[PDB]
Amino acid sequence: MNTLQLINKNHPLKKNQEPPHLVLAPFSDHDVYLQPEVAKQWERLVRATGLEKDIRLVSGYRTEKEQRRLWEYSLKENGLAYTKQFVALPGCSEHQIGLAIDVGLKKQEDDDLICPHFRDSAAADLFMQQMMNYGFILRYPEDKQEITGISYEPWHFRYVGLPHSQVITAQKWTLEEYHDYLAQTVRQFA
Amino acid sequence: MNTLQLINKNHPLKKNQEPPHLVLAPFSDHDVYLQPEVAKQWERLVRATGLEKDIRLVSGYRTEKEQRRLWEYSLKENGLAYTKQFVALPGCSEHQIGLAIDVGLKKQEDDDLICPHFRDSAAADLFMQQMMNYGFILRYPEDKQEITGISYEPWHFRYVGLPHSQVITAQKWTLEEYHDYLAQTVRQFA
Ligand SMILES: [Cl-]
Ligand SMILES: [Cl-]
Ligand SMILES: [Cl-]
Ligand SMILES: [Cl-]
Ligand SMILES: [Cl-]
Ligand SMILES: [Cl-]
Ligand SMILES: [Cu+2]
Ligand SMILES: [Cu+2]
Ligand SMILES: [Mg+2]
Repeated sequence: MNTLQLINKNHPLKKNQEPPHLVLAPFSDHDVYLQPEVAKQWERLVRATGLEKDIRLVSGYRTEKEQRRLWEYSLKENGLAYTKQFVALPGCSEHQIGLAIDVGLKKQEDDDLICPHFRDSAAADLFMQQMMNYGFILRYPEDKQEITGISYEPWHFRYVGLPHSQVITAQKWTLEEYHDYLAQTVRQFA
Repeated sequence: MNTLQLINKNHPLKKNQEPPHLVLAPFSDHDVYLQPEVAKQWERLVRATGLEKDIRLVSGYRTEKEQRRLWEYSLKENGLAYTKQFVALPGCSEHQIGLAIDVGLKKQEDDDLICPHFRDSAAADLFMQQMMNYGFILRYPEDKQEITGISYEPWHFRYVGLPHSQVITAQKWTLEEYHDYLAQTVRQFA
């Protein structure tokens, strides 16, 4: 239930953690599933930006087995080096808690894993202006690979909710940096 | 492993039946999973027809929960009448065995996600002329609603493999009629 939960290579998904409730998300060519609050905020964000005809939900919730099959597919498709840069290991993906979304342009053949498209597009620029106001952050920003362990991905967004998304974005932080900031702040009251 | 398995209202998926092996399917924005054999033939089909740019893979394998979320979304958004005609009940969908695909055109706006636009195109016409040569049948043909329990779905295709797909298509049969045909045929040898 913790919308701030940190999931990466060093902090894998809890095996004792209960699977989140999921609903079918709107504005998607495929059947994408997300947590209710995330799906609702995603819909509000699209309608508020007027991007119903320009952006689409490419990916959402993925099970550990689906994340594994994705990783294996990328391995044969793009190699080990590229896969490790853009695809998280099974159990270390925030897609597995239904808080992560992959966004792509409405017109497109290839997803940004193949031939990057979303970056610096008209739809992206307007999306980047309001996304933090609806609980979303850019999960893997540019020049942050050292901290996140993942290369720059302008199409991957993470729901953390308000006002966390506004705070993180304004400081140009990552979720890792946000947790370190929170950890340090708590120790001041100790 | 039984590509001819009949799944409908009258013949629900056994709850103790193990899920099929699954791989990520191409031409699906890295989001749709299918039976390995199905994904292979799906790839060979779209490659031979040269529709890589024209058509997309909307949906494939869906768990019972995912089928439920799909049903509940449709009911809330489109109403009961619409949902009955085009959405199979949870536990009675052939998407749950990874042999069913929902195909849509990359070439059109909007969603109509439950009934993807796949009819008025020349790409659709070409698809309908070669699909049976790669193991696929049109699962819910026109004027077959009384037999299938599902309205006309030009977007939904079922993998049965060769030569079953050719036999069924040539006779313009449904999977239900095919099973009745096999049943009557076997009893001639009794
Ligand atoms: Cl699964
Ligand atoms: Cl390699
Ligand atoms: Cl860390
Ligand atoms: Cl598997
Ligand atoms: Cl009909
Ligand atoms: Cl029957
Ligand atoms: Cu992602
Ligand atoms: Cu279907
Ligand atoms: Mg799934």
